[PDB]
Amino acid sequence: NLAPLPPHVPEHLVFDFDMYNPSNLSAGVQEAWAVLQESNVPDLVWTRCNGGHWIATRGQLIREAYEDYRHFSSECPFIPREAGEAYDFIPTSMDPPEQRQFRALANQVVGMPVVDKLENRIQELACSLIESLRPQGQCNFTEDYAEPFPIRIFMLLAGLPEEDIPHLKYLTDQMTRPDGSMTFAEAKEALYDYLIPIIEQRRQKPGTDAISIVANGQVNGRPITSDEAKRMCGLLLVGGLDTVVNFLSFSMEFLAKSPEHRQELIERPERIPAACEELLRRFSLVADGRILTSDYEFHGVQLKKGDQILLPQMLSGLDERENACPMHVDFSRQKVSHTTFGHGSHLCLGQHLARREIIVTLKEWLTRIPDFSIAPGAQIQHKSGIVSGVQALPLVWDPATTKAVHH
Ligand code: HEM
Ligand SMILES: CN1CCC[C@H]1c1cccnc1
Repeated sequence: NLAPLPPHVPEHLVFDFDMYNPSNLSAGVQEAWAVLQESNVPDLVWTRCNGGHWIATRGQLIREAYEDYRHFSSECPFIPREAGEAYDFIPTSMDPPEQRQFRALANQVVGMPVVDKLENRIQELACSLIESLRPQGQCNFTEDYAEPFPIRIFMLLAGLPEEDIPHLKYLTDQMTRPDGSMTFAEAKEALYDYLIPIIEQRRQKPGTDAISIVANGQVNGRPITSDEAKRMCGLLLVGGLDTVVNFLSFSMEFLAKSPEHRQELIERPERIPAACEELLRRFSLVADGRILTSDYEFHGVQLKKGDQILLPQMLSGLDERENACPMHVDFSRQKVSHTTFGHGSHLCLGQHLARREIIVTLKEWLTRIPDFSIAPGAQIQHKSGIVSGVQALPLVWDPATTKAVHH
């Protein structure tokens, strides 16, 4: 339930929002979070849920905090406190200047140069999976394409066997949307338990895979340690198994419900890149934060050292003060403003990979299965957390309105 209100918190700023189970969940997860942006709600509130923490509700506040790493540290970035304290991935748990040197190494394994070179494999996997579903006239998108498409692409890049997916997928999910069976510390340790032996073997006999590159990597001229490699690989694992996987579902759910918007992409293919950005704004899904390094007055609100503050990446683009008709999806929107990949020194390094996976999915799906919809009488349930997602997305279509395209 609720944590007792801290001495310095003003009662008029209390809004008991629960990030792991928002009250307006059934209306759609983004909609649930948007309640924090209704006219009467202040720019900075305090919730007594999940141990108690502040919550910036507007893009201006969210962008500011992420830029100011001196007052807002990434050292304890998760809600609840025990999870944030136990979180030590690299570079996500570091603040500049220390974290800077580690980004370059991560770029070597997931940056644009590597992505460009994966294009053919990404398109090939997308086409086989899709053509595999096309004649069926149905599927549950989360298990049939959303999880397998991005996860296998990553498992390949990392040199990790596909049979290890169910175990790793379960562990990463306990870190973002815990079902209660595991604490954040335990899931993290089980992940390190999986990676440790592998990093040791990759340093003994290195291959060309992502993990061999990081384990035998160098940061600012010095060699990376075994502990630092483990901390970087864990972050990469969560990225391949719990980011794009959830995003693809929100996107396909929307496309399933808007024969209009998909028709726009079928008729005008060149706007798919632009559509991707708009969908990334409308269906933003990440929400982590920072911890106060000292007593600080921020926009008239007294914050005390150690207070945690959620800065939902998903909220910036949904803010009416950033985009005029927020809940409306407009592919032709002139200034698609958002912070879906973060803001400040920690801007997502996997975004280039993310965009190619989204863009290839939209093009290869619409090209083969242009007509489709939500299964008869099904009500789509969303799930909330550090990374929001979709519980199940069953789709249906008439096979006769599809077409097999050779890749
Ligand atoms: C739709 C997909 C994705 C979204 C929305 C997303 C979002 C984010 C966000 C919000 C951050 C910064 C968090 C913070 O400031 O604390 C971030 C960091 C990061 N992301 Fe992603 N990401 C996505 C996909 C991926 C993928 C696929 C990979 C890699 C396989 C990846 C690798 C990274 C890395 C390395 C960082 C750390 C950067 C740093 O801390 O300096 N991400 N991502
Ligand atoms: C799931 N995480 C929570 C905060 C950042 C996010 C993440 C992890 C790995 C790659 N990109 C984003």
